[PDB]
Amino acid sequence: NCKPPYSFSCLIFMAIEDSPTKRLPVKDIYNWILEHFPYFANAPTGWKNSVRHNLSLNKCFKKVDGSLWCIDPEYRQNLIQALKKTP
Amino acid sequence: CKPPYSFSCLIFMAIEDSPTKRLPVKDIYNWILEHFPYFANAPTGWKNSVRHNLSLNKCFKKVDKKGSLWCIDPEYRQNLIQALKKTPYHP
DNA sequence: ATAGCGTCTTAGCATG
DNA sequence: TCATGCTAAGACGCTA
Ligand SMILES: [Mg+2]
Ligand SMILES: [Mg+2]
Repeated sequence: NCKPPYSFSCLIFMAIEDSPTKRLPVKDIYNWILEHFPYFANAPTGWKNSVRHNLSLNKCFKKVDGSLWCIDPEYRQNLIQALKKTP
Repeated sequence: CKPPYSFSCLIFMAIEDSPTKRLPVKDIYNWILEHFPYFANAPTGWKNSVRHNLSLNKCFKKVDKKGSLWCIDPEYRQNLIQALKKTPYHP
């Protein structure tokens, strides 16, 4: 139960990159976060809301053509480096 | 890249250009978009930096009338003027 | 979606 | 040389 130094942008990024189809709906993004980080079981209930806000307004996440989310090809490398610059 | 005006200068020029010297945050977006077309297709984070500058800077006071109106604190105004006449351009 | 305030990094300058 | 502090600035994120 560590504290993840990554933002919710990097947690969503790693969950989608670990999927077989490189895409996930908002449900499995929750389940991937709880598994690899049991920290969010003791966190306040609003943690699921903050990842939807990031999923919706971040330039790095788009929907494919309960829909499915994926990584945007333009700002993809912005996320790989955002995970190398995390404190 | 970014226009040569700082976010504090962009907010100051938008409020002073209004008849009541008071604006909500949505109207500040509309003034900057029409006077600077770069932000129409810019990354969406620029609106976040606008609201961040309003809450952080002491020279921007919150006033009441759904958000709230924003104005320029009078006792911090001519300090902001001299800072903007000393460095009028900041890319 | 919006509005308020936040975290993080960077930079020049500055003091120990 | 170094560390530490100050100040403004902004890209980007969180919460209600
Ligand atoms: Mg999005
Ligand atoms: Mg203020």
